[PDB]
Amino acid sequence: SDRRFQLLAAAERLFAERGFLAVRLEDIGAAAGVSGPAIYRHFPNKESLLVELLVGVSARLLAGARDVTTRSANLAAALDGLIEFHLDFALGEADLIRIQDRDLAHLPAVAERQVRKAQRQYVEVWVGVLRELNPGLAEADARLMAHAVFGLLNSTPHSMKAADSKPARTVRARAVLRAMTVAALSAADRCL
Amino acid sequence: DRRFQLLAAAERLFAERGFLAVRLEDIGAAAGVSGPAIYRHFPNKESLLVELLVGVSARLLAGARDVTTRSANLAAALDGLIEFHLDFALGEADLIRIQDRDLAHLPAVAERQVRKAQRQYVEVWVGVLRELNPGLAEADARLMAHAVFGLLNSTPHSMKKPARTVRARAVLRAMTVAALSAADRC
Repeated sequence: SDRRFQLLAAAERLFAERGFLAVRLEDIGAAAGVSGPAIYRHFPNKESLLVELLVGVSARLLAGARDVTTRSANLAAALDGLIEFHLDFALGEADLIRIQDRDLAHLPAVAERQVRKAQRQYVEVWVGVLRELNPGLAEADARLMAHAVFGLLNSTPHSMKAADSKPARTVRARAVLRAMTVAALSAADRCL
Repeated sequence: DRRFQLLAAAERLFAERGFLAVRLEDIGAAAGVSGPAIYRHFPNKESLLVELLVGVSARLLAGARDVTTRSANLAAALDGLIEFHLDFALGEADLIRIQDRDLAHLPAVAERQVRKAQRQYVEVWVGVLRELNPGLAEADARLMAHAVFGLLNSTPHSMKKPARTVRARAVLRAMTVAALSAADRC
């Protein structure tokens, strides 16, 4: 059964810690508790794991952002939902942030284009909601604000190690990052 | 001066294509230096990456120290550190991309030097934030500093014009100052 899930979770942890190039498929097997030849029943190579991890996360973030905006009762609730969604992602998946930043170039060209397309469309969901909320907002300003918020929230791999896996650390980090994000978007809004 | 032309080409190409995909001859080509002439200046790609990253990490730390040296009080020191990092993020998007993506491609000795200078840069910010707010835990001050670097270092994604620079400076400064005030009151 979900030996497939155990291999993906090990690949995610090891790619984040050591980087894609330094990690061997059998290291992923080892960490998952899958014997060397058993690994190749699930994945042919390292590249196939990286493709699944990054094509996966980028498509799911885009789908999640669309779901948030679809289910939102008004535009203010849509922006609040997008902030809460990205916050949960940054605190819960710091490993996938680190990998998608540092190892995008190791994807096959087709997978790289898929990931960059899903990233661009995720940004467009935020830009669309920001401009609808602030009819004065230029495209270029909305893009600057959205990228600034992703930069703020996606800092979690630098700030959050094994240490802050305590639930009290997670909720404190979440509250501080949410307050920073909401204040940053308010200041941008009153400056344009 | 050919040494600077090779470094500037290496910076542009490493940012665009990533360290591994770039050849020394490509750097030579872009700089307008013939193949064998390159090796009078740099023995390999690695030596260019070392100079780029040892350089930027030492200059950021020295600039942060200069800001805290010249400041009459801690409020002025934080304002100065924000202005300094903003100038860096708007002027040096290529070095941000490289330092993020390609640190692991340094020789071990250079990697330790760059990670030490990065850690000491973060410690200048953390030191100022904790002196300003003695109630701030180490972990919270580190979270706030990395959040500000993430906000400011978003410039490669948002900035392909002088008019773009002026506008981005005003918006990113307002976002950063408001973010650090909200963190403090939380």
